[PDB]
Amino acid sequence: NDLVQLCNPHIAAMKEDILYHFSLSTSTHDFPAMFGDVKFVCVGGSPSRMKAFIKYVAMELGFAHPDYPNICEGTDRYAMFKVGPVLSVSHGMGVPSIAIMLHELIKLLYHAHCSGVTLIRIGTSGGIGLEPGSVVITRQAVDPCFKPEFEQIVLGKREVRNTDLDEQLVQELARCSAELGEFPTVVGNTMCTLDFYEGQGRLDGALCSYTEKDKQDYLRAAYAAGIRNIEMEASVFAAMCNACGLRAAVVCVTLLNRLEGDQISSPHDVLAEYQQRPQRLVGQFIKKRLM
Amino acid sequence: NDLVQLCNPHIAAMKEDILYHFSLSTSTHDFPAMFGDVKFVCVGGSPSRMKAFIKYVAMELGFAHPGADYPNICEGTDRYAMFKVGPVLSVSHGMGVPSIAIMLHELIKLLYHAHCSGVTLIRIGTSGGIGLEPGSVVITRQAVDPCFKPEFEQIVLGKREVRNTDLDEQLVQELARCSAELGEFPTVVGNTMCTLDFYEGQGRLDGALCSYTEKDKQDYLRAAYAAGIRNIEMEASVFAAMCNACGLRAAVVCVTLLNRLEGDQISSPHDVLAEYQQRPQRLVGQFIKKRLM
Repeated sequence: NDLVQLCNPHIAAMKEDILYHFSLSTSTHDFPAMFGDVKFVCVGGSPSRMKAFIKYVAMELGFAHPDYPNICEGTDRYAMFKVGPVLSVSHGMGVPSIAIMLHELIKLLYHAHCSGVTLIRIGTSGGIGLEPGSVVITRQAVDPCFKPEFEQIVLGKREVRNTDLDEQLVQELARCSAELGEFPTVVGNTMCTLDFYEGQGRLDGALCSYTEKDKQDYLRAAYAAGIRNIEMEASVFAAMCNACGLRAAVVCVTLLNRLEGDQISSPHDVLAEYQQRPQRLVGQFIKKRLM
Repeated sequence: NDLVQLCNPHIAAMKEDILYHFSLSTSTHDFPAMFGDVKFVCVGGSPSRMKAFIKYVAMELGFAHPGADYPNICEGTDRYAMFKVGPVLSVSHGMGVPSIAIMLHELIKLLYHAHCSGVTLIRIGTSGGIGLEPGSVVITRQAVDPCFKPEFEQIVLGKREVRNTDLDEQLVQELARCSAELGEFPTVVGNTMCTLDFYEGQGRLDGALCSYTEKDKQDYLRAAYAAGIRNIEMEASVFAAMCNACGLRAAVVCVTLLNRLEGDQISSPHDVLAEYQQRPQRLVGQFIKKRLM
């Protein structure tokens, strides 16, 4: 139940902190009033996924009523929705987009004096050695060399941050999923890549110097190292939350088993079912925490 | 007038090639018919920047008719929008290396399937300037990493690979000559620093995490300037790397919105910024206009 803190002393010295991509500012908005009661922050790539998540949990939590306005301006690159102690924010695609969102979200939570906060990324992913539809709760977000580190250059120098997710939080999410009994859920590592076509070893980019055999040997090697899925935003998320001492999780459903090739052969109705599994799990986590 | 080629033997061997993010397919769309005559490919961050571009060039090339519209040709994720008038194709790539890399893979395949030849690729955008008056345009000689090296590093199969990020030298000179012809705004050729990350990657002081000071930042930016860098943005490196890999002639033309050094405040009024926004578009349109003369 600790207050959210920053790793940037400059913020406290600023007369006004503008959150450029949310169209929010400390001089135009009252952060404690707007967000002080936030305890749960769920993030994911698309505005439509995150609006559906907020409607879903509104219903599940008994806040629903027979609406959910974007807190950001329609013109902003991120969307944001709130019901009760739950905040939902989209982060767009790729490491650079999520990082910007996270910088501004973390400052928001700080300005609002939030406490005892939990952050969880939900989304889809390519599985390795699991049946399609399996949910992975990420233990470590790992780089394409299987290391639990995320690197960035600050002023021309490399800085490396650990990408472990919160350990007690992964166990709790595992117990939550057991309680549901609706779909397979495993604890595994998640490989996060900067590039989709060559970075995930696909064979259908404009540039490919390797073969299906090469790709397999790499995927099998990843599996042997504890990796069960692949996506493109987990590493920064884990690294930044770790830096700021925030309790964070990643919960992604697999859409295919890449060991069987890159074809997504599940029928539309099945996929629509798979897509909502991260959201069901997170809603049960939130439900249980509130009870 | 060479045919656009791929560096992936798998594509030709496919019965069907789906561009997943554009939501376009060789089996559902007639690529040659749609794009076969494209000679100029301009790319940039947002659909709005790229729609304004296609409108501008349609008018300059004489294609414009009141009041028809240039509809979006992409059918997939809204990050990527696509407009086409005559030999000019305009495509948005979204923000950051991962988003633009995806676009470039699918766009290069598109040009291949359409059997385009003699193509020129040019990225337009805004950027942070170093040592230049706001509103200056920088034609990028080399895209350069945060250590000032003309390299783009990518991980393949767990293996680090490095690719050169020089842009086409005769192209930068032609663009420089085109800008002198306009006589509208200051244009310099220099290097462009591409950063993966915004808040820490560009050494800003206003993120959630910052270990350095304004003195540290300014010393870094002065070093960048000494190394030939005049602007900073977030996509130039992969663009140059991927074009070089497929042997495509490419350029990057960005306007600066501020002189960084002076700090990170953007002091230009709204009116002035709106004008700065159009500068890359104007230079590129004049370039295409002259090429087609």
